[PDB]
Amino acid sequence: EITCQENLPFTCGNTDALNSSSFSSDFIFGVASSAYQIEGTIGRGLNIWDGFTHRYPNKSGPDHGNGDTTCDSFSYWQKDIDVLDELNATGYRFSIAWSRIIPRGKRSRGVNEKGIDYYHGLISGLIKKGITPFVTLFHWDLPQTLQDEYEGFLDPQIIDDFKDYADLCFEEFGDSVKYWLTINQLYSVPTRGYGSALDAPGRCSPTVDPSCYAGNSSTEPYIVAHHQLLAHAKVVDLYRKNYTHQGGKIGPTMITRWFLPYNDTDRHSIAATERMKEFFLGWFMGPLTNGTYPQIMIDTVGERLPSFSPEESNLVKGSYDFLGLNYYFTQYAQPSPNPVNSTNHTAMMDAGAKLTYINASGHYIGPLFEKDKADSTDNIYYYPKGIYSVMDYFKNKYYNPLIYVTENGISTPGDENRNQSMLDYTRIDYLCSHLCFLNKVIKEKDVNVKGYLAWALGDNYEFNKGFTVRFGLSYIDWNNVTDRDLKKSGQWYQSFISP
Amino acid sequence: EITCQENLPFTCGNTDALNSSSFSSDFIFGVASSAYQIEGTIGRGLNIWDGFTHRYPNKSGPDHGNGDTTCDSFSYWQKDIDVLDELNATGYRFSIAWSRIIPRGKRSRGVNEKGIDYYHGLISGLIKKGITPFVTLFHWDLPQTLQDEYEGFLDPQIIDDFKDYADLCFEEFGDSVKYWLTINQLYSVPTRGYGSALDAPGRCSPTVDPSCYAGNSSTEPYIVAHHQLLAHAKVVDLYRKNYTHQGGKIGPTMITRWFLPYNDTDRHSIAATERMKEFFLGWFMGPLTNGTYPQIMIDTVGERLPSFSPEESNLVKGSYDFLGLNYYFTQYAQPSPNPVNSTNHTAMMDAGAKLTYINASGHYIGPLFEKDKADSTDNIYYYPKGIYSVMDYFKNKYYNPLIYVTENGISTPGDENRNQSMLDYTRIDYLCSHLCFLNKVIKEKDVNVKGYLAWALGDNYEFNKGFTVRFGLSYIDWNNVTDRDLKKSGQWYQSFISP
Ligand SMILES: *[C@@H]1O[C@H](CO)[C@@H](O[C@@H]2O[C@H](CO)[C@@H](O[C@@H]3O[C@H](CO[C@H]4O[C@H](CO)[C@@H](O)[C@H](O)[C@@H]4O)[C@@H](O)[C@H](O[C@H]4O[C@H](CO)[C@@H](O)[C@H](O)[C@@H]4O)[C@@H]3O[C@@H]3OC[C@@H](O)[C@H](O)[C@H]3O)[C@H](O)[C@H]2NC(C)=O)[C@H](O[C@@H]2O[C@@H](C)[C@@H](O)[C@@H](O)[C@@H]2O)[C@H]1NC(C)=O
Ligand SMILES: *[C@@H]1O[C@H](CO)[C@@H](O[C@@H]2O[C@H](CO)[C@@H](O[C@@H]3O[C@H](CO[C@H]4O[C@H](CO)[C@@H](O)[C@H](O)[C@@H]4O)[C@@H](O)[C@H](O[C@H]4O[C@H](CO)[C@@H](O)[C@H](O)[C@@H]4O)[C@@H]3O[C@@H]3OC[C@@H](O)[C@H](O)[C@H]3O)[C@H](O)[C@H]2NC(C)=O)[C@H](O[C@@H]2O[C@@H](C)[C@@H](O)[C@@H](O)[C@@H]2O)[C@H]1NC(C)=O
Ligand SMILES: *[C@@H]1O[C@H](CO)[C@@H](O[C@@H]2O[C@H](CO)[C@@H](O[C@@H]3O[C@H](CO)[C@@H](O)[C@H](O)[C@@H]3O[C@@H]3OC[C@@H](O)[C@H](O)[C@H]3O)[C@H](O)[C@H]2NC(C)=O)[C@H](O[C@@H]2O[C@@H](C)[C@@H](O)[C@@H](O)[C@@H]2O)[C@H]1NC(C)=O
Ligand SMILES: *[C@@H]1O[C@H](CO)[C@@H](O[C@@H]2O[C@H](CO)[C@@H](O[C@@H]3O[C@H](CO)[C@@H](O)[C@H](O)[C@@H]3O[C@@H]3OC[C@@H](O)[C@H](O)[C@H]3O)[C@H](O)[C@H]2NC(C)=O)[C@H](O[C@@H]2O[C@@H](C)[C@@H](O)[C@@H](O)[C@@H]2O)[C@H]1NC(C)=O
Ligand SMILES: *[C@@H]1O[C@H](CO)[C@@H](O[C@@H]2O[C@H](CO)[C@@H](O)[C@H](O)[C@H]2NC(C)=O)[C@H](O)[C@H]1NC(C)=O
Ligand SMILES: *[C@@H]1O[C@H](CO)[C@@H](O[C@@H]2O[C@H](CO)[C@@H](O)[C@H](O)[C@H]2NC(C)=O)[C@H](O)[C@H]1NC(C)=O
Ligand SMILES: *[C@@H]1O[C@H](CO)[C@@H](O)[C@H](O)[C@H]1NC(C)=O
Ligand SMILES: *[C@@H]1O[C@H](CO)[C@@H](O)[C@H](O)[C@H]1NC(C)=O
Ligand SMILES: *[C@@H]1O[C@H](CO)[C@@H](O)[C@H](O)[C@H]1NC(C)=O
Ligand SMILES: *[C@@H]1O[C@H](CO)[C@@H](O)[C@H](O)[C@H]1NC(C)=O
Ligand SMILES: *[C@@H]1O[C@H](CO)[C@@H](O)[C@H](O)[C@H]1NC(C)=O
Ligand SMILES: *[C@@H]1O[C@H](CO)[C@@H](O)[C@H](O)[C@H]1NC(C)=O
Ligand SMILES: *[C@@H]1O[C@H](CO)[C@@H](O)[C@H](O)[C@H]1NC(C)=O
Ligand SMILES: *[C@@H]1O[C@H](CO)[C@@H](O)[C@H](O)[C@H]1NC(C)=O
Ligand SMILES: *[C@@H]1O[C@H](CO)[C@@H](O)[C@H](O)[C@H]1NC(C)=O
Ligand SMILES: *[C@@H]1O[C@H](CO)[C@@H](O)[C@H](O)[C@H]1NC(C)=O
Ligand SMILES: *[C@@H]1O[C@H](CO)[C@@H](O)[C@H](O)[C@H]1NC(C)=O
Ligand SMILES: *[C@@H]1O[C@H](CO)[C@@H](O)[C@H](O)[C@H]1NC(C)=O
Ligand SMILES: OC[C@@H]1[C@@H](O)[C@H](O)[C@@H](O)c2nnnn21
Ligand SMILES: OC[C@@H]1[C@@H](O)[C@H](O)[C@@H](O)c2nnnn21
Ligand SMILES: [Zn+2]
Repeated sequence: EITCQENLPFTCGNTDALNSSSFSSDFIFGVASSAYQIEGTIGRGLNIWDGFTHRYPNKSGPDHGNGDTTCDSFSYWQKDIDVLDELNATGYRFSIAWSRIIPRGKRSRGVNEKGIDYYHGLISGLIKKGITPFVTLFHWDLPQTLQDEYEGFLDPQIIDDFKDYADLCFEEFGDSVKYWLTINQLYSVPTRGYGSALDAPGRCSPTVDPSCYAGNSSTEPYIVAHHQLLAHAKVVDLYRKNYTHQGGKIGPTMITRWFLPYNDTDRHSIAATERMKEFFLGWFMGPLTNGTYPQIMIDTVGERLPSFSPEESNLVKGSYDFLGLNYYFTQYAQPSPNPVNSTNHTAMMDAGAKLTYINASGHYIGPLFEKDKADSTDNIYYYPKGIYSVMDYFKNKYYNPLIYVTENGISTPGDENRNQSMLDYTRIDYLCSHLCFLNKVIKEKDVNVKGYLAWALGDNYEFNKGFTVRFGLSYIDWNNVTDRDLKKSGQWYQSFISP
Repeated sequence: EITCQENLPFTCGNTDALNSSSFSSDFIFGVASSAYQIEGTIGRGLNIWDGFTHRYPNKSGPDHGNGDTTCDSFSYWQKDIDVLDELNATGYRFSIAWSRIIPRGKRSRGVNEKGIDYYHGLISGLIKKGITPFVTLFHWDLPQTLQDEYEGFLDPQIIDDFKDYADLCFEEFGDSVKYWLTINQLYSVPTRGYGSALDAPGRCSPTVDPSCYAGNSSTEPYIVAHHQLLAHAKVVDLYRKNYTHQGGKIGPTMITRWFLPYNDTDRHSIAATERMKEFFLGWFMGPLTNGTYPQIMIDTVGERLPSFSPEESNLVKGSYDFLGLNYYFTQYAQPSPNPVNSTNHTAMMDAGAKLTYINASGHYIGPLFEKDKADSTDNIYYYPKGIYSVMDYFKNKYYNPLIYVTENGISTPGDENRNQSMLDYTRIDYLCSHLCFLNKVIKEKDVNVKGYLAWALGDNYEFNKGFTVRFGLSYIDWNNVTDRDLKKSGQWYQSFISP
């Protein structure tokens, strides 16, 4: 019988009590990254994260930091491999920058052979060290030209441009890559990119954020989400019909959260919590497992929710061999009004829920996850049991999928000096506490989870935060980015992997 | 009788001997800038100077510097006005960033109202201080989307997109702006952007520079130059047919140089020198005054030289109310082979001339203009009499045009500390020596020159050099860019203007 801790102090950092041998022998352990966050702009075209961070510098991070040079994994990809080799990792999730291999967006405009060679060398070097690549096609870095020609995922033209890009990736790299992810965290661009405008491309309703160049927070998240699903599904059909000889697997990435009632004896809070599961997870998982959006979304969102044609429904339903599930935290849910006629209405309001980390009796859900120095009541807190609840729910609600946990991690402040930053015991505690619950749900619920990739390999440009926070299991000095030095957490993870 | 010095020491920094009263009362004096170099990316889309400096950082400058933030004239435009007001300048040449007012390139995709407001406020503030704007529509910063859709000026699609952009500028700003420049230095993009790939977009033949993403140095300069001429001319026709009510004037900008024979008693060197005038100046001035390219270009360049249709010839011929002539230096010319079959052939080789600053008897043409620390034999030297020779030649060869000198200036090294940088006596000497000769050619040759705008208002991002050189008459601290402090040269120019 497995017992896992939910509150500090944690004791799961002792590899005598929790280690890779606690899991099945075939289980994959590694780390994750994304191309905008680590490579730098050298050698690639420009994408909407370049555009957004340059046009709206105060949304790039408090430091106005961006991905221009970052940790220079363009130059230092071998040093990334060396971290993975030091860890004895068996998996690495990275993304391909579309703008590196097709700078002009549309494949017929030509490819960047040198860009293709960069990924070929990375892939070869990973395989040579026994590391299985998990490759994300699209981690948000859409070529700027596509955004400017047709507003990117706002238009159905994205579908064919994404498909041609993916086809190029399968053709060039699929002989060696056997695990593909389509779109990172389906929820994120619709809501953050086209709802709140926290993220590229930065569209919203005028009264939501007067800085947005265009948009409609009430409608565009749904359009974008629908096109993401169709683009994803077209790519999965291409993969499975034209690249079956490669013997690989493909899936989307979901951002997952658990949700608990703000007040667990209040029917209204309980209802809000179930609405959140449908609006946050089901928005994408309903289409992926059934070809339709959740009924509560159909009912609430009304004419703002696009329909799938019968052909589209069939394409989207079942369009995965596995799911990449990212998990960071859990929220309490309580009712909230949905003012659809308000000029500042957003799609996120349609769930009719307000989300917190503190429940009605004042209980904070778990340890600190992210401090917000401008407003401490907005701090995020984590909840290790949430990974168990999420995986259990996916097995039960969504037809017992094959799952890889494709991100899980925690930041530490960029104001810490190097010594404090390397003594990242808070990261050991976060990682180990989640891994305890992940082992527990695999054993107790028989969820088909076959790997775990912690966020992040190294310190990088963090979307929305610049270099003001660090997520790496290895430290990078921003004054000289060559080295990636294992932190206490990297050292711990090394021992967890090879106890 | 006016006597001007050609060699150090100069004595023209004494405003008792040379000042604005030396010129006609209506003569305009000021300074110049360009949008990529001064504004920063905040509030605008991305352009090919963003793209080029990010994809090829070692071509942006030795420091890998770029225009991301630069002197932040987006924020500090009023401080630019204050410099001009301190100088008692009567003119200011600046450029409009296409990506600031139409981030998506094509006007039908929408305009950036806030971008338009930025130029409205600058224009209003200049006029309120009695400063005449001279506005460049296109100082090289093409929206990246246009380069990625159709390779920008490589394709005839540029013509209509440039025309719609210019129409927007005339409509929004032409009530107040009465002097417009179309394309900065017609020679520069074809040769540097598509020939040597020193400049955005960075296209060339593979063996010229293996880093270029695509191109053909032998053909593309001519295509690009031809499209620039047609785009320019379409804009001038639009201006003169649809905006005649505004009572303004429009013209192109030329980069001018003088050329002297490397050996002035060698017929081959003399012939190379005349070929250089045709290939460097006539490439554009032949079309602008006659609707045709120079005969030597027709003969040499052959099938690589595009033809104008009769309609196009008519559009281009006479397509200026004035010429903006930029002038920095003069070269000696000697014969050089033109290996048209070589894989590394460039359009610049077609002139059949090698250019130097030292003549056959070892004479350096004038004082140091730019030191090249990697190779001192490649230092540039200036030649004050060259501005007299250029203006004289334009009057005689090109039908007595109205001229404004739209750039003239010199750098000092970015390795100098602030005190050395502020004691920029070398810049006083360069500026005054050219102004002496400019007054001399107006008086002796009756060239219709009506203003002079020194490069640059302030220190900025220098194309190809980053922040490793400074051109300003006012100093900017890169650690805190708010202030623009008049250097010795700015102080001198203040006294020259108001002696
Ligand atoms: C899994 O996918 C299944 C589909 O493959 C989902 O089942 C569908 O659920 C639909 C409701 O979402 C249901 O459609 C309704 O059909 C009513 C019946 O119509 C038939 O007879 C009519 C009946 O009187 C007639 O007009 C029709 O022409 C048909 O003959 C019908 O009115 C409903 O429409 C109203 O409601 C929808 C909102 O739901 C409005 O958009 C619409 O304007 C109208 O006001 C609805 O019809 C659907 O209307 C929209 C149109 O685009 C659709 O094509 C039309 O179908 C549908 O019958 C079933 N299909 C079957 C095959 O069962 C299933 O839904 C879950 O399970 C069903 C039983 C129900 O409980 C749903 O609430 C649950 O979500 C999906 N499962 C999951 C878990 O999502
Ligand atoms: C100012 O613009 C003026 C034009 O508005 C320039 O004058 C033109 O100069 C052209 C040479 O560049 C000259 O064209 C030549 O015409 C020859 C005569 O053709 C007529 O009779 C033929 C004659 O036997 C016949 O085939 C034709 O159909 C006509 O009836 C002719 O062969 C020349 O073509 C050969 O040379 C050109 C290269 O120059 C090759 O490209 C071509 O394949 C061929 O091998 C040339 O014909 C032109 O050929 C190219 C085609 O695209 C053109 O349309 C065709 O015209 C033309 O006659 C005159 N036009 C007139 C009205 O004078 C003027 O040029 C300068 O002055 C002229 C006198 C001459 O000295 C030029 O060298 C000077 O540059 C321009 N001024 C300046 C300063 O540039
Ligand atoms: C978790 O949710 C539960 C269920 O909603 C909360 O319990 C409910 O709390 C209500 C107050 O928020 C109680 O109603 C009040 O009852 C007294 C007694 O008559 C009355 O004077 C109040 O006016 C009020 O009555 C309501 O007035 C509005 C009407 O529309 C409604 O019909 C009336 O009920 C309600 O009785 C109680 N329900 C139950 C089943 O206990 C619970 O609130 C916490 O516990 C309750 C017992 C009370 O001590 C609250 O102070 C305390 O907040 C909530 N838990 C938390 C921690 O918020
Ligand atoms: C400026 O250009 C002028 C004109 O080209 C240079 O003067 C010419 O310089 C040539 C040498 O580069 C002289 O030719 C040589 O003459 C001696 C006497 O016969 C002979 O032994 C050489 O072989 C050579 O002769 C040529 O050989 C190649 C044949 O194809 C050609 O037909 C022969 O002429 C040439 O006489 C002279 N021309 C004139 C009109 O003086 C001039 O060069 C400078 O001055 C000349 C006089 C000489 O002192 C050169 O050393 C010196 O460089 C050049 N000025 C400079 C500074 O380069
Ligand atoms: C968001 O786009 C929607 C749909 O075009 C706009 O909502 C409509 O508002 C128009 C004008 O009020 C109404 O006539 C329709 O009834 C509404 N349709 C629905 C589906 O709500 C909405 O105003 C736009 N929001 C913004 C801020 O522009
Ligand atoms: C530059 O483009 C030109 C024109 O397409 C190429 O020149 C031709 O070379 C082809 C193959 O040799 C020849 O058949 C033609 O005779 C040439 N045409 C002319 C106008 O020269 C040239 O090879 C390309 N250069 C590069 C480096 O690609
Ligand atoms: C691994 O952890 C398991 C408990 O899950 C323990 O039985 C085993 O001894 C540990 N392995 C090592 C080498 O410590
Ligand atoms: C941030 O920048 C935008 C311009 O993009 C401006 O609208 C906003 O007020 C600035 N934010 C703050 C907090 O100053
Ligand atoms: C498969 O590849 C062929 C050949 O390139 C293509 O034409 C066919 O339409 C593709 N199939 C997809 C997505 O099924
Ligand atoms: C608009 O929403 C903001 C936050 O979503 C809120 O502060 C404000 O009350 C809302 N305004 C109206 C008019 O509803
Ligand atoms: C930068 O870091 C690398 C790796 O430690 C080191 O080899 C190189 O000397 C360092 N350079 C400087 C300037 O610190
Ligand atoms: C690598 O992991 C494998 C599999 O558990 C183990 O046999 C090997 O000893 C480990 N290597 C190191 C250096 O830890
Ligand atoms: C201006 O220079 C002229 C010579 O060009 C001289 O006559 C005049 O005195 C000078 N003006 C002043 C105020 O020094
Ligand atoms: C500069 O960068 C390019 C890649 O854009 C590379 O080809 C070239 O060798 C580098 N230059 C030097 C001098 O190292
Ligand atoms: C003039 O403006 C009209 C109306 O917008 C336009 O349709 C006409 O073609 C334009 N003319 C040019 C460049 O002459
Ligand atoms: C190519 O040109 C370069 C410089 O233009 C020169 O060094 C070289 O000799 C040329 N090569 C050939 C094969 O002509
Ligand atoms: C930056 O320069 C401006 C102008 O001199 C000054 O007001 C401001 O205090 C300076 N800030 C710093 C941090 O130096
Ligand atoms: C400005 O220049 C005008 C025109 O020459 C002159 O009358 C006025 O005194 C000058 N102002 C200053 C402050 O120099
Ligand atoms: O914020 C940490 C990380 C980001 O760095 C990843 O790019 C993104 O996929 C994500 N989503 N949720 N949390 N994360
Ligand atoms: O190098 C100094 C300046 C550049 O800063 C200008 O942008 C450009 O128009 C130019 N051309 N020649 N010299 N210059
Ligand atoms: Zn940048």
